[PDB]
Amino acid sequence: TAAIPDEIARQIVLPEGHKDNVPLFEAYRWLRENQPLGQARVEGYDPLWLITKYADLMEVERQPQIFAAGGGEDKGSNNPILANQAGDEFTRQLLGGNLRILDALPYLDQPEHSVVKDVAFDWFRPANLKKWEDRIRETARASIDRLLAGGPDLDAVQEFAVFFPLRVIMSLFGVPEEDEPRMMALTQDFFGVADPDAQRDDIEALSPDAAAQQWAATIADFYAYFDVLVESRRAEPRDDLATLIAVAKDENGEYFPKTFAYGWFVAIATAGHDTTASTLAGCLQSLAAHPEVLDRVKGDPDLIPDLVNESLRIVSPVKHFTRVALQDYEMRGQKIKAGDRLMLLFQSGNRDAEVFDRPDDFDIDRRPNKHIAFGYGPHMCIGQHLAKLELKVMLQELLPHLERVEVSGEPKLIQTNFVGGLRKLPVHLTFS
Ligand code: HEM
Ligand SMILES: Cc1ccc(Cl)cc1
Repeated sequence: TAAIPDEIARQIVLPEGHKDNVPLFEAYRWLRENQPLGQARVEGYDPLWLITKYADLMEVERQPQIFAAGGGEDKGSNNPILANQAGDEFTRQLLGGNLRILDALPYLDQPEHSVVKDVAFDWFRPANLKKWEDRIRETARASIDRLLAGGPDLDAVQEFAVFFPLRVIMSLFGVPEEDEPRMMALTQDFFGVADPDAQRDDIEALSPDAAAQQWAATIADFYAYFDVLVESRRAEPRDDLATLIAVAKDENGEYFPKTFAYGWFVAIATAGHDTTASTLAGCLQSLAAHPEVLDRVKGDPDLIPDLVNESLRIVSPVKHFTRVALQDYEMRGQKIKAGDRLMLLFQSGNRDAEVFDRPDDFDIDRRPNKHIAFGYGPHMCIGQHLAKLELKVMLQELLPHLERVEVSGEPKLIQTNFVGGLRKLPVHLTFS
């Protein structure tokens, strides 16, 4: 019944707790082993049930009529992306009483979620992505040509991994190549709201609501950019993903409001590349630690999808979304009360020893690989098949050219409790 101990709670709730993976994963492990379903009561945050167990993540996510993302019929009464209390107060001041700062899928509950998701559901199915595989492969091969030309010593993140997924999504999306640097900068602002090295110059960095102010400022910049793109594609439809979203109409023949397009565009322009970049960089870091795995996958390229799956499980770059209980609910001997918030810890589910043998080991021979890096339930990642295709294609093209990865300097993570992973991985590569 007791609250989670304060230092374990702070490790997971506070963005600074995520600066180093070792203490963070040890806190997730302490909970799974000693307090798998407890309430974190961190000063400055709402109380949060920390959902650390794989089975519990599925139990919550498969019951959206009980555990809402956006607050159910009181739309925007829950923030699906954990802000501190001061930050939610800033957003309620800006929006006028609620937290629905994007019309993107994470903010929506059924049935609205279902209607909006159906705009793009088919586009993102694996069979409908096959038509992009050759373009993706040409993009990978161009990126690998630049890697070979630049020599063996680089930051495998900022000087390699970041560019391929960004170019892929901007090409599919229809954003011109010259706009990639702006999209990259706004993505760093968006996922860096609590990172000391990613602060915007136009917000008060030290204010209690700084992250929320940065989130809002970044969204306003994306809206200004995507307003021009929506109007452009409505006036002159093209055969690109921007057009599918920009021209989408509801069951009465009316365009969805423009902010629904903007919400798709924010999600695709941020999570659509950053997560894949993180997983690719994390894969390279794991091949440096486990050179026998690199040798084995160069020996059998059909192991590449297994390597992608184990990279996704280990890196798990999307750390959480929040839910709110719409009714009291008993789980694992605990009484969740109506109105209580939950934090879904996908990275912790991915280390649950009840599901994975030697869960901290990098083991590509987990078949099936039961990871939950894409979440579960109706909100399960829409982009998962595009991410798996891009990582497969890049590894098919890159690994033949790599004999060895060495980490030659200190890795750096984004300091975030939300969408994290490496921002720097200094390497020495041995090529062929
Ligand atoms: C390695 C790559 C990725 C990982 C690990 C990842 C992970 C996730 C996770 C854990 C969620 C939350 C699921 C839940 O609430 O149960 C999610 C949601 C989402 N992701 Fe992905 N993602 C990746 C790639 C992508 C890509 C490539 C796109 C788009 C092109 C994308 C778009 C989205 C969107 C729109 C949502 C919200 C879905 C909803 O709330 O219904 N993601 N992702
Ligand atoms: C993973 C993720 C999906 C959608 C948004 Cl808006 C942000 C992050």
